[PDB]
Amino acid sequence: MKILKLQTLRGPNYWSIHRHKLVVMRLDLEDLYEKYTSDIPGFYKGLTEVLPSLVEHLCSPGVKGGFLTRVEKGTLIGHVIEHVAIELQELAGMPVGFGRTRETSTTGVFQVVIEYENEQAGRYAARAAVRLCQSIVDTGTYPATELQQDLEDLKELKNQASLGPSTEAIVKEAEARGIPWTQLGARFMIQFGYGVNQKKIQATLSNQTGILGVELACDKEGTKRILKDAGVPVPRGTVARYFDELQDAIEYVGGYPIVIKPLDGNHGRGITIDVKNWQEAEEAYDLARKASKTKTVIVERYYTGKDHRVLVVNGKVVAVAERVPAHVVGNGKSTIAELIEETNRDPQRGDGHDNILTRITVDKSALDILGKQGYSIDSIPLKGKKCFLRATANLSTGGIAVDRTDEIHPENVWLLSRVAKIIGLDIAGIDVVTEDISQPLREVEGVIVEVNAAPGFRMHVAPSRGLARNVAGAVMDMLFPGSKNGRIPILSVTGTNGKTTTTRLLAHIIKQTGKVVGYTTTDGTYIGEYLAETGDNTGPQSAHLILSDPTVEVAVLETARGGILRSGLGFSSCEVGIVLNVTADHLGIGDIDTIEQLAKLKSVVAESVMPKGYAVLNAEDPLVAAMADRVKGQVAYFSMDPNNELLLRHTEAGGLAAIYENGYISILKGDWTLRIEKAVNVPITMAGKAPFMIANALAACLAVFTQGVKIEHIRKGLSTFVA
Repeated sequence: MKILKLQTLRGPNYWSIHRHKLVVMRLDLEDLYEKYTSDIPGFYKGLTEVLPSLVEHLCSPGVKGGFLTRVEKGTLIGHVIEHVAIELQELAGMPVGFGRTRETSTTGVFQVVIEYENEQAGRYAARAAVRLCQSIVDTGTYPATELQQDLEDLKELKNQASLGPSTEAIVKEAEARGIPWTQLGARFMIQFGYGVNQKKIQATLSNQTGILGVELACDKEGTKRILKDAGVPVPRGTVARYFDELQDAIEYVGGYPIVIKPLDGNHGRGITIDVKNWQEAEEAYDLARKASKTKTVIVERYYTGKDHRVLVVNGKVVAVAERVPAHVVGNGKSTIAELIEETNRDPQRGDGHDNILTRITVDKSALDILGKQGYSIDSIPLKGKKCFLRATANLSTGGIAVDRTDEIHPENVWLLSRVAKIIGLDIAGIDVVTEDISQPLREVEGVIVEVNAAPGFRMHVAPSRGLARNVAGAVMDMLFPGSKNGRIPILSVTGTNGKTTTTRLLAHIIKQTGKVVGYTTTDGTYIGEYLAETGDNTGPQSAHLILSDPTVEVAVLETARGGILRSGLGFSSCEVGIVLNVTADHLGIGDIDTIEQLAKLKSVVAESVMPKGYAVLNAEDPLVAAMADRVKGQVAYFSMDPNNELLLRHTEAGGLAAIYENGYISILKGDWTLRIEKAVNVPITMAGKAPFMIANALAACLAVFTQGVKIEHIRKGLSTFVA
């Protein structure tokens, strides 16, 4: 066994369409080229004992265990290799359901294509499958330790190339609406859309979020002072530097209880929670002063009440959640000694920061807090009341969320929207403390605690009590207001002979309209008028360069067969797909040895056309004209012979064709003929002496006309263009 070549495909390709992520492997069968699995004794048992899960494989027979029967009857090792690769990357929790195997031109090389979900994980699984099969055929079995090592390595690879849960939520919401998304390589940023309609998000911060708002939100004193000047109720407090002044400060705040905090401190350095007398206040002040970097301390009035987390998107309240501190209830007439195991049976509990329900950590601080809480380990709750384990009221600690979105006063909604607009944050998370959220914050003693610029919404998606809110939908609506996507006009030109001239002519014609056109061809990648890249390829790299520019409005791409074979198309769909001709002038490259294979390879551009798009095909070539079916969207024929039966039949029922009838480049829109040029005033045609350029001119004119460009613009562009 030897791995000859391992390539990855990310878009539509020769092998399949709508299965964008694939891996192709050229496998060398030096000795087992014609060696059936049933021909070698006692490896069926080894395969079925090393991987029993293959019993789940429903093969071509369509019956449970059909692949095992296929192995029993004797089958080429490529099929079992792809199956064990599928199962081996399935054991890591990665669902894949596509795989193919074919024979190459030479007798000793097979081509195996495997569906993958992660690029590195897929490549690792493909590399490991052949090693496992070779070890099995060499020794009769595979060690379990190596299998476990490979599985844990796959799990690590899957975990490594994973995004934060907010990012998958937003990406899934975007994919549900058919909006393209790509991953930038700078700072885990995700870009939605193409050209001038693109947006960028990191986790929840958009390109519209301001520096000033984010910086102000991080400054607690600054935001408190700003909110106080706008009439927003904020917790009362006062700064002090001398001991004797503390008493006076107690007069201003209103008495007890109070909260002690230092002026300059991050992540709550040296801050107390609740003090209700003189000695504890004195010791807390001393501790804060010893922790404070400037000897000065703010004392503020302690506000009691239920705390809520409100999410504001685009100035509108999306979800309201009430936090309850981590607690236990003795409603089952049981103490903590049994509830510890009772809670562990809930599947929601887990480690990490992805699940809202975390394991109850019985730490020394928590144990001390519950000891001073006023209850014991075996003390039954009185009247059936919740007994808390901590006072931080955090979901990561193990708190409980309650949905309160519906029962909120309209005045509170208005106030929170005003606060979010005042701070200057498109997406914000506000912490409120109030006795009741169904009443205005004036009657009750409610205050605004703090504002967060980049909040997580995992708490609102899974409230655990109440209705879930579609935060990702609201964010996606904010990014793209209407029923619009970040798509720009795309024209993909493919063919054997005249791709470059057609692409340049299309770019020149569209340039007549006041639009910035980005086009890639063999010569180089151009953005409008100025050259962007000299030594470029016609593969997905140039397409990504074109589509990521914030000034490109229309993209014109020359798509060669090398890019499709190596990495596939760089886009999911195109508005216009032009196929010029297919001639077997050069063959033998890759697995393309027959003109039917070349036609199938070139058919990817035509097949990857959205239902509202157009496929511009040559009616003269039978192979190109055979692509009329299996194509979504309208089909437009261009032909140098005005007497083509297929073109006339298509025009009689429908239209949108282009012909060269009497020294004229004419467009048939059904029963009407529109003449463009005299075919001798076009410089590239050389007074009609070159018949090959007329086909390219016809294709370009038809493609431009399908997009709604006026006739005079086409005439002006065709008359001026030079080679």
